[PDB]
Amino acid sequence: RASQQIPWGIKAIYNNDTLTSTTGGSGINIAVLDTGVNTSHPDLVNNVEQCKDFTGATTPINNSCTDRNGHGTHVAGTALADGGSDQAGIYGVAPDADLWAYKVLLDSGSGYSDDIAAAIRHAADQATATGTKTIISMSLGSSANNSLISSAVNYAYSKGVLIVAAAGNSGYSQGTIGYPGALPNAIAVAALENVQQNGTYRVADYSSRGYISTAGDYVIQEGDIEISAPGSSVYSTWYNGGYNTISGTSMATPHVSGLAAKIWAENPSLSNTQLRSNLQERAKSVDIKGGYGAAIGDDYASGFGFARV
Ligand SMILES: [Ca+2]
Ligand SMILES: [Ca+2]
Ligand SMILES: [Ca+2]
Ligand SMILES: [Ca+2]
Ligand SMILES: [Ca+2]
Repeated sequence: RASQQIPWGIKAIYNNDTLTSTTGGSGINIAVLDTGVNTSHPDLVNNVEQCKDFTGATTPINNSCTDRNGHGTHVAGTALADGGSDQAGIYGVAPDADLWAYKVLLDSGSGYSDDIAAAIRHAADQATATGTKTIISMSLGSSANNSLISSAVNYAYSKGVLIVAAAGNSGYSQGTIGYPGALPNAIAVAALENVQQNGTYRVADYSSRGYISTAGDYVIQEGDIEISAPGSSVYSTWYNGGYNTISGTSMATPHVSGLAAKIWAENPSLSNTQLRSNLQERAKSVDIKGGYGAAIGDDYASGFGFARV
């Protein structure tokens, strides 16, 4: 059923060209706030733990999270597909992690800020209620900084949740990074393509860029890119079964949230801040130098670098 069980981006983040399966993430929840997720996909069904809808007339709506788009299923599979109970499917970064599929985007792929904020807060409340470590993964954003979403991100971060979000796809000009990625309390993820330039992976032209003034210090302020990951031509799970290939910072984001789950499960006593620091240090150690604006060190195209296993 799968054309590649181990897509290029999984090999890249594992730094293993002959990787045959992934591992890790046990006990960590990845809340994928997206268009929903195909709950019966062979390669996701073993990890589905929550399924809630934030787009309806009351909220949350439990036991409802249907993907009619594909985007949410695709993102989920990059983070945590497990190969299926027959080992014949695709593997994501953290195949032992739990999936919380929170539908915050309509089937069109666009969502309302109040719904997104509600889901961010709900994920935090569920982390607190269950006593379990949770990563919010948001393959979405806007050029504008909505205060409902910002305040929700702060609330979640205060509860110990890690927030990972797409940089956006409005690049490559300076200052195109969107929100919630551009928030100080969110990890903004840039997209790499499977091309080398200047001896490293290359940032995709579409990936939104941060700002010159605050890049370079390896400390995240508002507007800074943080971590790069594979985003172009990413094969993953799809909403009506099977698989598909799509591109974007949306695809890069779950590589990072999956990596974060893998690291957190290896090191489960870490706070969210400590986990963030570990991820930042991983990225720093793999400097990205390819693509417009990319430079030696921390830069506004690729942030700190490419965090790998
Ligand atoms: Ca769990
Ligand atoms: Ca609504
Ligand atoms: Ca940020
Ligand atoms: Ca900075
Ligand atoms: Ca760099």
